[PDB]
This record gives sequence, structure tokens and C-alpha cells, in this order.
Amino acid sequence: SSDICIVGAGISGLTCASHLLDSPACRGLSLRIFDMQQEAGGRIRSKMLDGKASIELGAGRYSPQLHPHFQSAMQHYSQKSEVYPFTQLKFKSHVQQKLKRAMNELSPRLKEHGKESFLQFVSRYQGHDSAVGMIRSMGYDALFLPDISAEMAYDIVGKHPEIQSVTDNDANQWFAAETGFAGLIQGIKAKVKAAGARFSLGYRLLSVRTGDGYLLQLAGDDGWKLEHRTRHLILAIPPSAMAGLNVDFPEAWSGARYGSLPLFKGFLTYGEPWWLDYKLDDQVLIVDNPLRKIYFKGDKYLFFYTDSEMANYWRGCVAEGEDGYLEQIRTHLASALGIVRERIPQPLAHVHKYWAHGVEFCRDSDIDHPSALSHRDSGIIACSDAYTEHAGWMEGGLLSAREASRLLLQRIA
Amino acid sequence: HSSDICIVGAGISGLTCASHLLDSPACRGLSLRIFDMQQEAGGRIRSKMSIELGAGRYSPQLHPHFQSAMQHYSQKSEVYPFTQLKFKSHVQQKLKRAMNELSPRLKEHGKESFLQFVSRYQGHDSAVGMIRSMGYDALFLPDISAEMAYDIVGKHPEIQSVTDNDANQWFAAETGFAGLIQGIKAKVKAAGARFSLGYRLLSVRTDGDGYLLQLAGDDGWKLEHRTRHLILAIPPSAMAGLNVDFPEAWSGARYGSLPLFKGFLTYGEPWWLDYKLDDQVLIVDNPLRKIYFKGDKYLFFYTDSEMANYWRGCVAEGEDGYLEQIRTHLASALGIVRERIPQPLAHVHKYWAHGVEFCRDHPSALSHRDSGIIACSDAYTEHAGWMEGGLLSAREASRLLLQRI
Ligand SMILES: Cc1cc2nc3c(=O)[nH]c(=O)nc-3n(C[C@H](O)[C@H](O)[C@H](O)COP(=O)(O)OP(=O)(O)OC[C@H]3O[C@@H](n4cnc5c(N)ncnc54)[C@H](O)[C@@H]3O)c2cc1C
Ligand SMILES: Cc1cc2nc3c(=O)[nH]c(=O)nc-3n(C[C@H](O)[C@H](O)[C@H](O)COP(=O)(O)OP(=O)(O)OC[C@H]3O[C@@H](n4cnc5c(N)ncnc54)[C@H](O)[C@@H]3O)c2cc1C
Repeated sequence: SSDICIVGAGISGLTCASHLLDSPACRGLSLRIFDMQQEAGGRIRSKMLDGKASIELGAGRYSPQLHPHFQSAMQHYSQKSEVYPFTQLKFKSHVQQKLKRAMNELSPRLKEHGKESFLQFVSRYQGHDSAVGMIRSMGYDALFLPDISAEMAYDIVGKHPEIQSVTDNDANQWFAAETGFAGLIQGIKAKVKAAGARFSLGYRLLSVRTGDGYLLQLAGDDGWKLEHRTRHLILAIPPSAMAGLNVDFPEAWSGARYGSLPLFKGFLTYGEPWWLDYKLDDQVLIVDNPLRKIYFKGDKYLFFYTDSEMANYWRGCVAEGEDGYLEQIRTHLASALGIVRERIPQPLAHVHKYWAHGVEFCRDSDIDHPSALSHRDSGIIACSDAYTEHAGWMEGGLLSAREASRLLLQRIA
Repeated sequence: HSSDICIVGAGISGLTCASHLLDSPACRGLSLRIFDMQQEAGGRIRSKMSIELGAGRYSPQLHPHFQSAMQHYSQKSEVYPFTQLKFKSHVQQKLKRAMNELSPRLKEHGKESFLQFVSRYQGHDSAVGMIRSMGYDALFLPDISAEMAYDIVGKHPEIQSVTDNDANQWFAAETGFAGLIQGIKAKVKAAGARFSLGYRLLSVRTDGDGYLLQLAGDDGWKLEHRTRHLILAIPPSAMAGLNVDFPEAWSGARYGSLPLFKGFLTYGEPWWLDYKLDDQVLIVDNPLRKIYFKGDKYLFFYTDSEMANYWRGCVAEGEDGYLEQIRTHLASALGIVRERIPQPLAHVHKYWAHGVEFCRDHPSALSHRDSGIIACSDAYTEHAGWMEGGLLSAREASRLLLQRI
């Protein structure tokens, strides 16, 4: 039993625990934190690649100009930052060199047609084939989706490091975590455990019922069933996960609608840093082939990152088998570089991760969305980056946690 | 995503089926796919560096097929010492005699539960005290008949002496039974088996000739796989989750299961040497139930059925309480003060919600009347609860599938 239960130990849930435990109104309230995974962190998943480097299977970068709360958290918990180098395109295609003017040329038309999908918007002025080639040249297949408006696309482009110069946001600086953002998740976790929160990792919330308070049915990843009673409940899970529980989401919560799209990253190490030769170190290529964005980190490893249908494409390759997945990568590396396949070596060790719901966000609405939500009848609070204007970014988790904890403090009344 | 032959389950049964099939001239060049919901093969064999969180011992006398696998794959063995009770309670001293006296009555009343059967002749309280001192709470289950209980006692090393089977010898794997799983795996792979670990079978349908399997990856990825021949090398509990009308359309026997739990602890010093406990096992009434001290390396305990659940509930309530309970029950087992039991340096545990599965009582593998699907598990065998049973089921499941080809 607890007074306060948080389900979700991503950055959102852990940060809620932190604000709550920082407050005098929470003195003497026991706090329980569940997560279905065996480690805290959610979409922040740092990993050692074959003992050679720390890589980010999930969130990988931030900007102090866009993400001031996150920057403040990194400093607070004493995490070392290094420069994220992938902030420009050193090897632009001809289409990519036209991007800035092309985009600038269309911007005033956002007034009249900015609510339609970016693909239709661009197509309205350039026709289909040219719109396709231009949009594809920015490397985020999200920009092809029907539920990404032209206004949303301009926003997206200005906030991603590889293409921020297209909308003239080159001033924004970007950083990564020298030892992984998991170190921040560990630092928050250590702080909340030190203040008395109790962690139950490995349990998946299946359903919730109200009488004075709440009764939760959870299942352990080894089969162990658990029931837990709390007086106050924050579900620090994304919209997709909310939809799996029996709490009538979103009708009973906001009635807003939430989009979702998958993500994929693959990291590969090589015997020789063969890309040094071509001056690719610390650079990113954005290409039309299914690798889409190819990043070469120093002389240590390379990786690629894709979304939406290309993420599903890569996951399907993996399902067929390692060998064909690796060979497909080699074929697309050779095409991207314009050199012959046998000149791309075979990798030494690699890792990959597919996120079925890597990004979740509020769909374009005329209703303002609050940063955290509560259930009409039950007073259950819902916390996620998806509910903020930084949907898709750790910053939106911090923003949502601030509001969720504020709301819980006010319910505690 | 298709195969000629698909095996779901990469425990020792599934891997051994793949082994048999890939050895047969009839499967030369056929495409063979093996799925498992976990990210590593092995199932209920799980080694950690070296302790056994799952299966931990075998006997050459009881498990000749197992001994032959260990031999064929050059896996080394070490004496498993926990083969007699050095510190018998008064009740434990009486067990061999009392079990000898009851045994003639199995022919009359041996189909009753072991508890009923012993109560019948000794009374409830006496039966409880006796049955308890054998250390397997499976022996209290209405599902476990007197005749099955005697089979159980004769097969388990810590109490085999009780039915005149001290002669049976026991060994563990010197590098863990996972090295055996890794050997079978590397061999089926070299022969061209393809693995898809991390996928859970949800359902199957018989699309024309063949079968269409629906699977979910552990990251959510949904996958459909077509095959021409199918072995489900999963236990009955898992078969029941599928859409294949198990057990009715197969055997029509009924199947039992019970949970298991093991906890392992290490210490700055092997403190138990003071009590001459190295390489000895104690069976106690308290919740630890069977407590083993392994040379001067570590100790562990091993429980089943409702004491397995007790320990899983403890773990769920938190580490401190769990570690404290263990410390409390170790002192009572030894009859010494709590403070004489140091705090561990490290520990690990594992709960198996379906640790043992068995037929309530049968061929060694099954097949579905209508669909031709084959089912393979130690549960369908005379060695349910043992890796040997898995090897026997795989022989038969392989034989059935070769027939089908
Ligand atoms: C590939 C990828 C790259 C990214 N890159 C960046 C980047 O460069 N910069 C950046 O700022 N952001 C990035 N992000 C986004 C960032 O990861 C998210 O914005 C943030 O991590 C979300 O935190 P959260 O705590 O709201 O949700 P999550 O991190 O999703 O955590 C929710 C938690 O709830 C748990 N859960 C869900 N349902 C249940 C249930 N029923 N019971 C129990 N537990 C449950 C999950 O296990 C999870 O731990 C990236 C994301 C991905 C996927
Ligand atoms: C605690 C413990 C101690 C033991 N000690 C001993 C011992 O000392 N000696 C001994 O001989 N035996 C022992 N055993 C028994 C031995 O572990 C088993 O008899 C044997 O390993 C069973 O092998 P199997 O391949 O038939 O089934 P499992 O090992 O249970 O393999 C079944 C596999 O199927 C997979 N699976 C299930 N459902 C699905 C699905 N829907 N989709 C995909 N995959 C699926 C599982 O992930 C698993 O890998 C012990 C067992 C336990 C639990």
C-alpha cells in the first residue's frame, strides 16, 4: 500500500517523484513507483557497444537553447556533456542546397494553407514528385505523414539538429551525455530512493479501479500477480500505453487526439574507421535510401536513425535475420557514398532497437492542451511529453512532470 | 518468413528436436526455423556465473539420455554432493522404515493423494510431520498421488535413500548446464537452423497445406510465419494459452503445474564450515525448506509450490525484508542466534511460476488429431520435471515428424 503511486519510471515519472518528495505537503506520504521494465528510463536507453562506446538506443541529444529544464537537470545531477557534432550537412545534395530558399519561399503560404499536411502543402506549389524529392531530403519520414501539418513540419525542421539551418536556427547548440543519459535517470532515481520512494521494477499495470482511493492490478514479468492500493495515482506513461488500461482514454481525459510513429536506430562498429578517409568523421549524411540519416561518430562507430515507415522497414529486415539486415545496410552505405559495395567493410559488432511508439504527440488542434491531464471522475493524473509542445523531447517530460506534480499537490488539497 | 519445419521452444526439448531432424538424411537442405519468446535459449535451464537458477543436477542411472548428451558435447561434470541428510531430525531418521511399511499398501490405495494415503494409516498430524520433512511441498498436493509421490522421492537426490536408492549418483555441470544448451545450439546452427529469439507465438491456423503462425516480438513487432511442419516444444501451460484446443484435442489427460523458487547467497567468508555444513543439505519445516551449502563457495535454498509463492511475495515486498527473512530462517534451521549469520555480499533468485509440469495420470510426444501439429515437453513423459524427460519427448517428437515428412 502507498499514499502516492507513480506508474512509469521514465524521466517523466521519476521527475514527478522528485518534485513531490521535494514538497512539504508530501512529508509522511509513502510513494511507490512501478515500471514494466527491469530498469528505469523508458525511452532513454543507454548502452555499451561491445565494450567500445556508450551509445543511445533512445533519446540522444539536447539543446540548451530549446531544452533549458533538461540542461538545468544535467547540471543539477552532475552529468558530463559533450558536443553533439551532427548539426549541419557537410555533403549536401543539390536538392539539399536548395532547401533553405525553397522552404523560405513557401513560408508565407503557411498563412493560407499551413494546416494541411506538409506533403500536400509542398505539392500544392511544386507538384508531387518535386515535393517528394524535397521533403525526403530532410531525412525524417514523419514529414510525409497525413497528420503532420505544414506548420508542424516547419516547427520539426527548426528543432532537429541535422536540419535546423534550413529554417535558420544554426545558433542552437547541441550536446550529448558523455556516459549516456541513463546516468541522469540513475541520478534522479538515487535521489528519490534516498528520499524514501520505493521501486517495484518489472511490473506491468493491467488495470485500475477506484473506493476512497485506488486498487491497481499488476503483473510481474515472471508471472507474479500483485494488487496495490494507493490514495493518489499518476500514470507517467505515454498515450499509447494509457489506451491499453481500462480508464477510458482519451475521451474521459481531454478528448484530444494523439498521434504516434515508430523509430529505429542501428549502431555498427568496424575493425577500421574507414569513413575517416572520406572526411565523414563527426558528420551526418541524409540520403534517400532506407538508411535515411547516417551518422559517423569520430572514429568509433557509425549509426543510422529512421522513423515512420523506414523504421518498420528496418524492423522487418531484422525479423528476417541478422545476415540480410547487415547486407542491406552495407548495400545502402555503398549507394550513399557512391562507392562500390566491396569497398564497404563488414561490421564487427552491432546493436539496434525498434520503438513501436518512439514519438507520441498531440494532434493539431484549436483547443489548448494542458501539460498534464487528470481524469474527469477519478482524479487520476496523466503525465507525458506527448502532452506538451516539446512532444518527442525529454524536455516535454520535465514540463509535464512539473504540471502533474503541481496537480497532485493540489488534489492533496 | 517461412520454413519447412518450425520449432517453437528453444529449451532442451526444442533444441534436441532440431538436432534429431537436422541429423536425418530426410531433412537434408530443408529450411528450419526455431522461435522462442526469450532472448536466449535454454528455457528452464538457466546458468549464471557458476549457479543454476533452473535445472541443476542429473544422475547417470536415472538420466542415461542426459548423460549421453553431456558426454557427446564434451561437457564436464562435478559431484553433486547433496545426496544424503547428514543432520537428520528424529522424523527424518524414521522415514525409510515408515515408507517401507506403507509401500505394500500402494496397490490398495496408491491412487489416493499422498497426503490422504499417509493420513489413512498414520493420522493427519503424523502424516503432515512426516511428509513435510521430505522437503518437497509438491507432496502435499491433491494432484500428487501416493504412487507418484514414491516415484518423486526415489528420483530426487536429497531423499532417494528413503526408498533404497542411495546407489544412484548425481552430478552437476562444472561450467553450468547452459554450456550444454550452447553446444546443442551451435551444432543445430552449424547445420543451418535459423533462430528467432524474442518472439512469442500467439496463435496458429492450418492455412491449407501448412500452418500460419502469428507471433509478437518483445518490442511489439508483429510477425506472421508460414511452415509445413510444426513442433510446439513448450510446456502444457503454454499450449493452453494458444488457440489449439489443448489438452482436449490432444491426449485428453489433464496436466498439473507448480511453482519453484531458488535463492543464492554469497558471503565474505564461508561461515557455515564451522558447523561442518560444507557440501551438506538440511531439510527443515521452516519456509527455506531445503538449504544447501556448496563447498566453501555459497549457499542456496530451493522451494516449491506454496513456499515458492511465499518467497516470491517476499521479493515483491522488497529486498531488505526478503534478506532479513532468509537470515531469520537460516538461524532457526541451525538453532543459533540471528547475529551469528552474517549479511551476504551478494545474492540472486529466480521464481518459476510453472517450474514443474506433469500429467495427472501417454505417448512421449503428442499430436493434434486434425491438424498434425506436434507437441513436445518433459511433461508428457515418465521423467516429467527432469531434462531427461525433455530428451525423450524430443526423440519421439522427431520420430513423429519424420513420419509426417
Ligand atoms: C529513438 C528515439 C530517439 C529519441 N531522441 C531524442 C533526443 O535526441 N532528444 C530528446 O530530447 N528526446 C528524444 N527522444 C524522446 C524521449 O525519449 C522522450 O520524450 C522521453 O524519454 C519520454 O519520457 P516519459 O517518461 O514521458 O515516457 P517514457 O520514457 O516512454 O517512459 C514511460 C514508462 O512507462 C512504462 N510503462 C508504460 N505502460 C506501462 C504499464 N502499463 N505498466 C507499467 N509501466 C508502464 C514504460 O516501461 C516506460 O519506462 C527519443 C525517443 C526515441 C524513441
Ligand atoms: C527450479 C528448477 C530446478 C530444476 N532442476 C532440475 C534438475 O536438477 N534436473 C533436471 O533434470 N531437471 C530440472 N528441472 C527441469 C528442467 O529444467 C526441465 O525439465 C527442462 O528444462 C524442460 O525443457 P523443455 O525444453 O521441455 O521446456 P522449457 O525448458 O520449459 O522450454 C520451453 C521454452 O518455450 C518457450 N515458450 C513457451 N511458450 C512460448 C510461446 N508461446 N512462444 C514462444 N516461445 C515459448 C519458453 O520461452 C522456453 O524457452 C528444473 C526446473 C526448475 C524450474
